[PDB]
Amino acid sequence: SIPKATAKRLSLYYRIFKRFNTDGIEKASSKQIADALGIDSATVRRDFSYFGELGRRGFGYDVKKLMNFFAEILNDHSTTNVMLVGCGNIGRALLHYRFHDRNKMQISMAFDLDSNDLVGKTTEDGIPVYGISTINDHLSDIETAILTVPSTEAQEVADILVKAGIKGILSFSPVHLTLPKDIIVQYVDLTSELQTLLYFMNQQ
Amino acid sequence: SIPKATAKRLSLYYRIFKRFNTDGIEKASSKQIADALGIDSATVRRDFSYFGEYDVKKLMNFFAEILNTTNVMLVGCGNIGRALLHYRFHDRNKMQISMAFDLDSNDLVGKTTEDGIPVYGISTINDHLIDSDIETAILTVPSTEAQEVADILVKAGIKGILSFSPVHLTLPKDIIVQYVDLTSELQTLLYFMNQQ
Ligand SMILES: NC(=O)c1ccc[n+]([C@@H]2O[C@H](COP(=O)([O-])OP(=O)(O)OC[C@H]3O[C@@H](n4cnc5c(N)ncnc54)[C@H](O)[C@@H]3O)[C@@H](O)[C@H]2O)c1
Repeated sequence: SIPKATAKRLSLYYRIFKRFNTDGIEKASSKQIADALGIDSATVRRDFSYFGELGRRGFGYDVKKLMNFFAEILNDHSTTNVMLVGCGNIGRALLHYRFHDRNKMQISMAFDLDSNDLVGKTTEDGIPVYGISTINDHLSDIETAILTVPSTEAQEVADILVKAGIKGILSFSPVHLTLPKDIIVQYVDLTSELQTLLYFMNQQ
Repeated sequence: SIPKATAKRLSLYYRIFKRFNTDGIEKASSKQIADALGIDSATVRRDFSYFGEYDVKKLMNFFAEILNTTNVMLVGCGNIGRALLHYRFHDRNKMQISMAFDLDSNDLVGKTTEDGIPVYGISTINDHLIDSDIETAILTVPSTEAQEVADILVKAGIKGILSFSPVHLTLPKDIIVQYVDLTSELQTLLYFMNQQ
């Protein structure tokens, strides 16, 4: 039963193991993993204690097998249909992207405000685009949403989606949402990421 | 003297105290904050030890103070890249993309975006940098090119890279790299939903 903070690191560990794997490294020390990741080697070690037999020795981690252990935790769900809400910019890009088959996830419908051009039309990639008005009637097994609408619509729209039965939200809107307890929300705030980057550069 | 892990959370606290200060809220709890971010209520308390002091207007100033004239370079004008060239980063815009780069052979090179962002050929990055305040790069090239282009950025004197490729960049220890990896961000959402 992995701890939350450990789980947030899964995809970081996948990334670093992939690259070791690409470079021909069979075996890695927790020190090497820490140094590449820029975290405390003792954190690598408490994390890896949760990753079964492959991680239970503080050293000589098998790079091929753990790379795969990580990919397979992160793909351990059935095929998930996802809706996109906000076919603006950053949404325009996600709207066209087709996730690798292994990921067992796809954007199967898109939404924008009814004055938008794309409503009614359909993408050359295959995805129909409906008005945020048609949201409630247009649900289905979809539980998961990507949200890319402007700061000022964010909360309003998430509330529509939550009321419509959405349990998970990947939000790009740079505003903090307040939603029922049981609703999962994961944020990618671009401005906050640049601010963090810029703060570490300014530590010199 | 902030620890690395408290520092990662700084810009997350700023966005919450902005939100309280619009709702008109005067003070907030280690409780309220931990809830908002889905981190231990404790872990907040210990972060906040390093802030000397919870009044919202004051702390929203402390985080604005600590986080705040920044021009950014964008490298790789494809799907994502062209999306970010139209993306606004700030209210009173403290953060901007001033120029962009793609392969010299790309149709977009030698053009200026509708918002006045010039686009140059990657071969010229040294010229355009030996004069500029630019220390920061957003990297939006195919995964297969990300390392190699990151090596060119660092050579040209870039100190920070926000990368959108899901590929680990091995760069000198002084370079700060931050990842926005959209596929794995969605998998991570998926992971938490299937736990809860
Ligand atoms: N499109 C999405 O919704 C999305 C989703 C998940 C991951 N990503 C990742 O983000 C990255 C960007 O993705 P994308 O789909 O926009 O890529 P893309 O192929 O559409 O665009 C890449 C751009 O890089 C330019 N380029 C190639 N080599 C260069 C170099 N040497 N110097 C300067 N420019 C160069 C190309 O001409 C092109 O304009 C990729 O790693 C991709 O896997 C994107």
